[PDB]
Amino acid sequence: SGFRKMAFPSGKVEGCMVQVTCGTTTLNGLWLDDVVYCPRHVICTSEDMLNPNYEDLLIRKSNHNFLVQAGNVQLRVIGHSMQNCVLKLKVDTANPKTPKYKFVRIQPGQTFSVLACYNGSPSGVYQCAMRPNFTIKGSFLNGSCGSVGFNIDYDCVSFCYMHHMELPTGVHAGTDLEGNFYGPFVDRQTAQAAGTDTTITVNVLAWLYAAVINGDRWFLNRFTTTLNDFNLVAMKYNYEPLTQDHVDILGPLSAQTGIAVLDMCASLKELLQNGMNGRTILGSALLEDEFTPFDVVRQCSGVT
Amino acid sequence: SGFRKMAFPSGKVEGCMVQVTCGTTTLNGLWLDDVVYCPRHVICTSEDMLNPNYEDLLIRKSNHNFLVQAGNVQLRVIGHSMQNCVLKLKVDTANPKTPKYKFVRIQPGQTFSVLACYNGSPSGVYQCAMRPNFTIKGSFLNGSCGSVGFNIDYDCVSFCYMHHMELPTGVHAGTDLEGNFYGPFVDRQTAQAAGTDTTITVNVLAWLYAAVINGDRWFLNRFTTTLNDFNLVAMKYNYEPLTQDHVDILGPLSAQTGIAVLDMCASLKELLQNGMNGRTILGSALLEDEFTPFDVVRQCSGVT
Ligand SMILES: *[C@@H](CC(=O)OCC)[C@H](C[C@@H]1CCNC1=O)NC(=O)[C@H](Cc1ccccc1)NC(=O)[C@@H](Cc1ccc(F)cc1)NC(=O)CCOCC#C
Ligand SMILES: *[C@@H](CC(=O)OCC)[C@H](C[C@@H]1CCNC1=O)NC(=O)[C@H](Cc1ccccc1)NC(=O)[C@@H](Cc1ccc(F)cc1)NC(=O)CCOCC#C
Repeated sequence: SGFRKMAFPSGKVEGCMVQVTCGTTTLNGLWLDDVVYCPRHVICTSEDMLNPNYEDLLIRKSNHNFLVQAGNVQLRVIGHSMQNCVLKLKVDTANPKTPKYKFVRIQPGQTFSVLACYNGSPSGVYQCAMRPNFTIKGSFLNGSCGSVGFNIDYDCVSFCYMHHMELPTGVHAGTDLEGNFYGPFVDRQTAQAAGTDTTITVNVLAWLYAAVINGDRWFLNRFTTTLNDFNLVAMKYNYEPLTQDHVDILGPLSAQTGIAVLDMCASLKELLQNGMNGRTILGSALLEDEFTPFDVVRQCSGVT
Repeated sequence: SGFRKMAFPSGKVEGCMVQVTCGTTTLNGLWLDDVVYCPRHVICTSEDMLNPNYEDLLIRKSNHNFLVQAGNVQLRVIGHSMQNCVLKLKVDTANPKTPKYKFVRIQPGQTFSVLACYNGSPSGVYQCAMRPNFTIKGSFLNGSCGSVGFNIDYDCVSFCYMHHMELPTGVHAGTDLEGNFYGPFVDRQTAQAAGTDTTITVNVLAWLYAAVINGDRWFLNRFTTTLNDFNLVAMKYNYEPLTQDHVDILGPLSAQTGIAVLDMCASLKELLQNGMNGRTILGSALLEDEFTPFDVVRQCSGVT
């Protein structure tokens, strides 16, 4: 038993990380077969930051303006292109460590692992959710751009996030690996704001199932409610509305515990309305919303 | 900015995980050069559990009673010995992915990453602390024995933990890679109990500095204290006493924030006595004690 903030093993991704330098500017890139993907603002300076003319910047740059290093050894760039907000550097060497992969766009409320990297070298791996406002509550410093988020489905790495920027509220924003931002953000230094964040209800329910599987059951009573009555309560605490699709995906956890989803909803309604009464659940004194139902199934059943 | 429960990149360790089977019992081993390390209770059965006679069980077995698999390739066993509570199986081929490594014995309060594995295949990575009572609060299911904990000192993997068992209180116990248990535990299925657990004070203080670096300051007060007076408060709330060495280890975070350690001690003292009164710190409503001072520096400075 036990329940931890658990990331995917990062080995497959670690072998794909490189550093990409253009002039004075260095960040991280992802080396898959003979292509390196990185944020296109590697070709910018601060003179360009408000209205960068990316096509002009790139056409002034040539294959030799790009320095790509894997570990500490240089790869030769032999071609460059731009796809939305991502640069695609064709290199002379295919990466022999390339895993089976897919580029995916995740949905808000879903989770991924983040390999945080600096100068092409991995620093650490943590678990993040895509917030309903299309930001992530990451841990990133200067130099971390180009770090990627991913899930592992079977033996395929599904890359879903590339890091670009930090908003002044301390939250982070970036693109999928096709270069399109999550949310209403652009890679220019205009003042940008995320909408008001909400709590991811289905994940809270998932984590309360994780608590029952692990023996923390004090909040469980033989209570139940309806979907509509739960949602009237949820919006009062800025929880996202629970749909019957959310109910269905909690099926596996309900199946293993014998607690019907709307019974756990009744428990959650009682926690929002009465508080936690100084108690903890799974070591936390707050309701946690960054474990999906799949996350719970995976580590409460040992998927490998 | 930001702050996450961050684990080390696990790639170097993933390349060391194998499956070890003895009879119908299967768990994980660690393959380094031409030796595989795994818990010795792989050679047991149900009747043995109360008081396994391991020397008898081991001497009676032949190398052919041990099935070691690295992915889908057998490693032939050519020797089988015991060091304390770990079995060492000599195999015919050295691991081509053997990293630079050391076996280290860590102290209570230190953190490490855990690569949870099943049937020799990595499932996930998370961060743990060695509790003052020499247990850990991990996430382990049946089949996870032989999973290892580790730190990375630049390029050297410092293996510090191998997983053996779960106590009935929900916590976990194991050995170092020389086979010696942490704490007073033994690998017999007998009523065993950890001493009273305590909070790791120096770690909470480190996490308060991480909060300040991320702009949470509401809990700061103007008072300073002495180490002697603070330690009287720590004893009252079953916090570990703070040593001058702990103070000095916090020095890099004091250097970054300009807040003296004994001023931050006075802030913690008020938090212990009166709690947080509805407020949060780094998105938590509890004092977190599983980030060491170095963990914080590594995230609030970007060490790779
Ligand atoms: C990655 C850049 C890099 O590695 O290459 C340069 C050597 C960094 C990642 C951040 C640094 C701090 N925390 C991070 O996550 N990205 C930036 O520095 C970007 C560059 C940029 C991207 C898109 C559009 C314009 C510029 N800048 C920022 O993140 C800045 C500026 C900004 C604010 C709001 C917004 F919508 C776009 C850009 N962010 C801040 O300065 C907020 C303060 O917190 C960060 C710090 C310290
Ligand atoms: C790893 C063994 C394995 O992989 O075997 C392959 C067939 C497991 C890891 C645990 C499974 C449950 N939670 C875990 O962390 N280890 C065990 O199953 C050990 C085997 C054992 C090791 C040393 C000495 C005796 C037996 N048994 C347990 O962990 C049991 C029994 C026990 C309790 C207290 C104590 F001090 C020693 C051994 N623990 C429990 O039954 C309580 C937890 O129940 C959760 C379940 C299932």
